Amino acid sequence: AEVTPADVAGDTALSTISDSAPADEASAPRWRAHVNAADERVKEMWAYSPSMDRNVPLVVITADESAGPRPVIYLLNGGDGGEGAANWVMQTDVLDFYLEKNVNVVIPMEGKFSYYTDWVEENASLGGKQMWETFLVKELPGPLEEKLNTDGQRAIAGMSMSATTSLLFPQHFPGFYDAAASFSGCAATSSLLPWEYLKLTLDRGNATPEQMWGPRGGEYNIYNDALINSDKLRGTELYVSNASGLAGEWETGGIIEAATNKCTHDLKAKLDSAGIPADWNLRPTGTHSWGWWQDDLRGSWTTFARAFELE
Repeated sequence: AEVTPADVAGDTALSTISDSAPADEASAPRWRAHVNAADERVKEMWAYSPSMDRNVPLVVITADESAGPRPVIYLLNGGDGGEGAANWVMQTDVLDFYLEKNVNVVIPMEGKFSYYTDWVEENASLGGKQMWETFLVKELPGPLEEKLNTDGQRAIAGMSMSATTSLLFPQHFPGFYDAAASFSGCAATSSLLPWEYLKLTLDRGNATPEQMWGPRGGEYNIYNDALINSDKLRGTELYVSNASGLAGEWETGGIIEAATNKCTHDLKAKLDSAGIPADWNLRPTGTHSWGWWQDDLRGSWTTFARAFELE
């Protein structure tokens, strides 16, 4: 990317990366055993967020040195946030897949039910102040990409809940990301049904969407509506898979599938009209299990290999 961490960070206080968990740590996270059994290139790191006053755990797949500096993919969990069992590390072969590709991958393992955004209000059930966009875009990339010796290329990817996030970030900071992958999410967030998706997701974290983005239809909600602002994606390589998997956040299914499908219909029509191309994963399958999410890691490699110019 031509845009650097410092370009987007402004004067934001930066994260401090640590190679060890906080001494404060009560018990070992469920995912630690998976990291410990993997190749040495898979690391547990911790990043302090000044804006949240939070130590955020990261599972990091590091590239090898055979080709020098390599790109980094910021890969977000869905509503689970990495805080329960339903996440990339514990349910897919994400570690093995990317180790083989020789690329850096950063998977935050907190942020449940947060949409990885900056919230208008604090919510104690989700740890208080939530400033995930500030963290992921402004606090973290400078120090982290330095530590990983990246080549200066980067991508953002998310599934389900965070498949909204992965469209909003490049719209909010055009050029910072070479590529963005949205695995089964809703780009829209301010119209009636998409707002209900936010409600359903946030309810699992004892939260409401007003706490997160303010009144429905208000200026901050629209800023965080990735359908309305879709033209701002221009220049980003894109991968988008159909939104039916989004209902997995909430655990008839006919109406739910038809409703969430409109998210993808609307986005493709809007990108198509604007002449903004994407790689599409639209063929319906029998399930949107972890096998389907894992398959999006393969599908999106087309987009990432192209954006990053990797052999």
